[PDB]
Amino acid sequence: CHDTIDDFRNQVYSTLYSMISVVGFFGNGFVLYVLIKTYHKKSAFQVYMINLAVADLLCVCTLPLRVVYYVHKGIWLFGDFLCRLSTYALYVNLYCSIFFMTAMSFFRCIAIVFPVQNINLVTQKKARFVCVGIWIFVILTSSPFLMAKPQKDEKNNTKCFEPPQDNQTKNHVLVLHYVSLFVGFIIPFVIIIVCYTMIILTLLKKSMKSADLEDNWETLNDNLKVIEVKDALTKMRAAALDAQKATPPKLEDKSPDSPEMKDFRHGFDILVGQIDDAAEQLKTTRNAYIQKYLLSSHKKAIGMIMVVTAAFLVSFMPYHIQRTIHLHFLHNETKPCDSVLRMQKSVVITLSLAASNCCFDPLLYFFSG
Ligand SMILES: COc1cc(C(=O)NS(=O)(=O)c2ccccc2C)ccc1Cc1cn(C)c2ccc(NC(=O)OC3CCCC3)cc12
Ligand SMILES: CCCCCCCC/C=C\CCCCCCCC(=O)O
Ligand SMILES: CCCCCCCC/C=C\CCCCCCCC(=O)O
Ligand code: NA
Repeated sequence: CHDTIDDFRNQVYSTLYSMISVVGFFGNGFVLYVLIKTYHKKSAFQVYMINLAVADLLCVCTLPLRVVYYVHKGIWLFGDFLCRLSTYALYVNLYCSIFFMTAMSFFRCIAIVFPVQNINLVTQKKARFVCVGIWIFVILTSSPFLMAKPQKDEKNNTKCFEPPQDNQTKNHVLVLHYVSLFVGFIIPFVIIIVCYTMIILTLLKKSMKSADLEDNWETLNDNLKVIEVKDALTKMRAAALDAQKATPPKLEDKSPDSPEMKDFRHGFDILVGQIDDAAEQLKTTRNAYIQKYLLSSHKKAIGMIMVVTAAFLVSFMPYHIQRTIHLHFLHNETKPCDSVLRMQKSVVITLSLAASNCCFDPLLYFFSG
């Protein structure tokens, strides 16, 4: 037994931070470029996207300093201020990203679940105020990391990013860990679980209703081919009334009494009259009063669900489980080297995974933008 982790720590950190810095800087730099140079009006999603991009760039610009530290066999050479600023920067990026993803999911939920006054309840103006609130809250609550005591080794060398290794146990660090775990990870994660449950159930209801509208449109076209005659008519009439009751995907957000909805409902009314009269005359109505009405908002919601869920399971969750395990391990009487090694290797991996959160945000823009 010895400090066998020291070479592993410096090898894995140098590789992963170097990779996260390059992928993170170019990915979010590109996303920021594309969003800044926008001509069409900014969405609530775009407000959250710009803020995620900035929170990611703020942190990727500090990661090259972490790289220089581990390349130097754990010797800090930039002073106290830059050590406290590099530590603070990671926690600010991590908790800002958790809050922006939560706020984005919450907004998209109210948009999907409640399309009546959705465009007035979940506005770009509202997104801007929430983000400011998120920045102030995170910047203030994370400040103790800026006013922490400097770390020095046996040989009086300046250290940075040191974990409570062994017997460095404190009860109020454990109380701060729990408030942070609940407010900063468990409450945001529960809101996402609930919101995503509501979106998925809503998406099934709308997907099944659009299959019936696709089924009535299929029967109208099929019985038209059955003519080229009393049986085909009795079948098209029951379906044309059924299709009239259904709402098309194109006019899903608009009101039921809207003049856009009235036109589609009247189109089936003119077609029902032509059906009772009876083939090339009713084929004209289905190509002028109903062809236009018979969804992307559904694809952007699925894209968001997949990237954000992965970001929570892969990046945010292992760090928060490991921090709970680690802090309690310090309070335990017995500490063998075979357990202290596997604990320290996990700190290296779960922190690298937490820092890799900036790599998920360009993917959120491709799949949900
Ligand atoms: C980020 O808070 C920690 C981080 C660590 C930590 O990560 N330590 S580690 O060695 O690097 C590591 C890495 C990977 C796995 C395991 C470990 C131990 C340990 C304890 C803590 C808890 C903690 C100790 N004080 C003195 C604090 C002061 C203020 C805050 N406010 C905070 O959080 O507010 C955010 C949530 C709401 C908004 C922002 C927390 C703390
Ligand atoms: C700021 C108030 C917000 C309240 C939400 C936070 C929820 C925290 C609730 C329970 C966590 C239990 C805290 C007990 C401390 C255990 C650490 C110890 O002393 O060993
Ligand atoms: C609606 C989204 C669908 C995805 C499912 C998300 C829910 C997953 C939540 C928690 C998974 C927790 C698993 C943690 C295992 C590690 C525990 C351990 O062995 O110590
Ligand atoms: Na992020």
